[PDB]
Amino acid sequence: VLVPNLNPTPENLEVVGDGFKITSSINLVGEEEADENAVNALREFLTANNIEINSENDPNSTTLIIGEVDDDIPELDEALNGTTAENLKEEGYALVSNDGKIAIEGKDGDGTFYGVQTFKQLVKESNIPEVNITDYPTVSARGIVEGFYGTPWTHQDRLDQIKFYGENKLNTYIYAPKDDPYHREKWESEMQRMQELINASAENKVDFVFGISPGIDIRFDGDAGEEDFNHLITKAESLYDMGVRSFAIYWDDIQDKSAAKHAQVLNRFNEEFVKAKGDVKPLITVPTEYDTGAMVSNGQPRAYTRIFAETVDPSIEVMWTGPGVVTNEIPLSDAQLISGIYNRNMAVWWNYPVTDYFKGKLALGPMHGLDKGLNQYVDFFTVNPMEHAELSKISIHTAADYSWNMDNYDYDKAWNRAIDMLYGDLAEDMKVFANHSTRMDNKTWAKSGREDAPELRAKMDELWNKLSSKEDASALIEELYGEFARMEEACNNLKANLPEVALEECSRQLDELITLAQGDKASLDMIVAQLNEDTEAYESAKEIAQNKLNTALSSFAVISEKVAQSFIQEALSFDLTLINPRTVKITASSEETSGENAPASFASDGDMNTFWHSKWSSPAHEGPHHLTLELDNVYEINKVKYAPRQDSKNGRITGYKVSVSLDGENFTEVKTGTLEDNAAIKFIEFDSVDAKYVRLDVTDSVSDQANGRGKFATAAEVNVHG
Ligand SMILES: [Ca+2]
Ligand SMILES: [Ca+2]
Ligand SMILES: [Ca+2]
Repeated sequence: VLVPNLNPTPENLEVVGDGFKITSSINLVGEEEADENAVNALREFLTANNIEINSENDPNSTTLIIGEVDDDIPELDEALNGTTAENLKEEGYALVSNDGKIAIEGKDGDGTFYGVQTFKQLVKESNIPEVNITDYPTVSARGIVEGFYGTPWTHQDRLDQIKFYGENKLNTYIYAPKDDPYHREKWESEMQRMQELINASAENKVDFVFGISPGIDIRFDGDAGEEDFNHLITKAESLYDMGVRSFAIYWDDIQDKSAAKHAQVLNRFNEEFVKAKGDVKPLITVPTEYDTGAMVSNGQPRAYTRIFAETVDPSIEVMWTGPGVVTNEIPLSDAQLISGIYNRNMAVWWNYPVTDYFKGKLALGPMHGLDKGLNQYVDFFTVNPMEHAELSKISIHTAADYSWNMDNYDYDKAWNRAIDMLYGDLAEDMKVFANHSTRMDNKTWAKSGREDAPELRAKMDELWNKLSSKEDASALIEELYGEFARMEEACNNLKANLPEVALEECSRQLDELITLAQGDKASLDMIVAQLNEDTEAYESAKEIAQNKLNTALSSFAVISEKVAQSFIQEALSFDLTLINPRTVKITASSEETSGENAPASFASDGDMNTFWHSKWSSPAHEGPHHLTLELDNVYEINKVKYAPRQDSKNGRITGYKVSVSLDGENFTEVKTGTLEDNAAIKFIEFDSVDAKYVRLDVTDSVSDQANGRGKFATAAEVNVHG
């Protein structure tokens, strides 16, 4: 048997044997001395997979040994054979399965728990492979930061997430926001709701962090003043009695922008609580300026960050989002900049998959853009999730592999492992849907994540290239039709089979991708209709394709803007029939550069605003004027579009003489005529004919220059069609 899909990926793993089958009843060794929470997770796993534990010793059955380095078990070390956990760092484990004996050794209590979750992933229908493993995390504090606007998570969503973190090896969870009666507002009747969260966090080796956001109405001056300050600590002390070992004070929105007053609250709280108890974990906080753009300028730091960094105690943890609030990448250079200001290892608030800024689109991509050496300056990782809790698991899954094993991380593969595991048989169909909903961008200040459906985008671009170059795309068109049908097939089967927990969060988004897919089908119909010269079917398909986009742009759900949605819009703006540049080598009789930058290049530029002008500066070239367009390859053409200078009358072509050629030296003729004097774009139409050089000899032009008739020649755009 082979190694199943693991998460996170262990540091060291090697296939020593083939594999063995697990017996229906086994015997466990080392329950009493081992971690209590680590065995509880293992005991129920055996119950769920129909496995029982023997009361007395049995040589016929398989033996599962578990414990710590602290514990002195002669059975465990013998089953290890040259393998130890003492050489590993905190929260590390060492798993070894060989010849009906599975030994697991952790460094401490936390480490042994993560050894149990690897055993659960290796076992597939009671068939565990034979491999030796030595493993340890790259980041110490890995987890989630619940801080999204809108409707908060429910209690059953939270409890489900706690268990999900432990199995995928994550040890942090921050409460807040949002509008709890106690956190911001008024910071027995609601004791249980918070109590159940802490007890479950202890069972899954996760440090429960309590958040506080008093910024909007906190006071610094006065008695009270001290009274508010005294009334800070007691709020936390109640939770310390409930079992909370981590606390935090947030400044994410404050307005009252005084770093000396914010640090005063943090620093004295660091003395009167976390060091005063001896129980407590280090203090966590978020300054008012958290993004590098708002933090530094430009850069050495702004007025706020200078005072804040130089006041706050080095022991305190500080969170920052990156180059931006919702930014694409976090390069190591940015990490060096922020960490240099604070002179400590910073904590990260990664805003993905959080969709509180762009609620329409879902975020189902991996950890994209983060530098692989981020563990150097950062030893505290947290992500901001979506308000949709079930689907937030896919990105969090990728967060586990990044934070734990950073140097070997691969975002594309870790993404595929997230969907394969969380869905099972229904993974491949979900992959197609999630593939289109990864790139977050509100077309302004927020953008992050992996690009949507790139493979499909390259092919879409490949279609417009081969359409605008005479080339036959029958093979590519056939594949596209199938690709858009695969989208509609996957989205429907998902709708017929998803657990509501998931279905209710993405029901509108499944209907959206289908509407786009159908539009993409209707888009190819137009392209086929243009190649077959079936204008009736073209307009009929155009009727459908336009409606799908209109219903898509009206519908609340948003998905695959760049790829699936934009493909419909491109098929509507495609002429073509143009070819179209650009492409190639426009040349002219005379051009202006000295007086104004308007050379012959701007004649076939594509930009409607830019124009070409004949040489009017002294010594001026007063015609006869002519444009000569070089074609990329020979093309059949039956229409020459002329867009005259819009802003000015100077040099409008009111008389032309178009010629064609295949060598560039010997031109012929195709049409001679005049054009009505105005700013309207003229279409010169003649019979289809192959050509590699398109000439436009000007026989008449006008201008507002007294006796400037025929002295000048200006063209905003000149290009051929066929
Ligand atoms: Ca112990
Ligand atoms: Ca939409
Ligand atoms: Ca132009």
